[PDB]
Amino acid sequence: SEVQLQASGGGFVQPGGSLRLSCAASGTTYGQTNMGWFRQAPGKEREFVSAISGLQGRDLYYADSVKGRFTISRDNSKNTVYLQMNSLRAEDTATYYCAFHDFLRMWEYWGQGTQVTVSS
Amino acid sequence: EVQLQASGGGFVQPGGSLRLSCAASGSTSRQYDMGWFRQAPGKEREFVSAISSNQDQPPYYADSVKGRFTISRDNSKNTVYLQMNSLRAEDTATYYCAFKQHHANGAYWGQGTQVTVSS
Ligand SMILES: C=C(C)[C@@H]1CCC(C)=C[C@H]1c1c(O)cc(CCCCC)cc1O
Repeated sequence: SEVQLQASGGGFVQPGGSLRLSCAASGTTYGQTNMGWFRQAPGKEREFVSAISGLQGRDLYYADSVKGRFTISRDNSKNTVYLQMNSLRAEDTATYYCAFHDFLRMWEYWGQGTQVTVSS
Repeated sequence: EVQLQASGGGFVQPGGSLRLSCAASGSTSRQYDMGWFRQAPGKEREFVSAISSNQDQPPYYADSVKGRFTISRDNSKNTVYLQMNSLRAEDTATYYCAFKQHHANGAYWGQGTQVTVSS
């Protein structure tokens, strides 16, 4: 019928801090594993942070602004994907949303947004 | 309601080039993604490329087309272009344009365009 995304993570850190987000897809996913995160910074257009597809992590995508600092990964034991956010910067402050890209339904499911605040 | 109109596509010899275009009209906000999917016989819709109205955002290419396809936007016209170079027989498929505002969960699905590369 519908997909459900259970997200975890978020917090308040200082510049250079580190946080991990997680997202677990369930429901009638039909085995699709097209996952990612987008963020919504105050006053900006949404920015798709990272995407991954397949059990083997093809079509790996990172926004330029997070390359080298963010890593998306899967642990297939859980159908859980993770976003490791290292060396966080002030401009990373945003609401972060896990996304599930449904290419049967042509539908982007969103997790519950989670605030990440990076400030001195 | 959003409506999509595609153009381009057809038959090419291997190593040849094609240009697809897709123009979104209507309720399209200014904040949206557009891109291309392709579907070969007996296969699912496969992601090809996408581009955002956010120009801090670099375009996204599937591994299977990186280096050969180039997506670009005419914000003027709410129209995106896919420059498909060095086409191989494996690129043969119905290619579909797709559109999704940034605020929406449901994408709009465009009308398919045959791309056949052969011999
Ligand atoms: C309209 C496109 C391309 C599709 C349509 C179908 C679905 C389920 C989602 C859309 C989509 C994005 O909306 C955004 C991305 C990632 C970022 C792209 C550009 C940086 C992938 C992505 O499949």
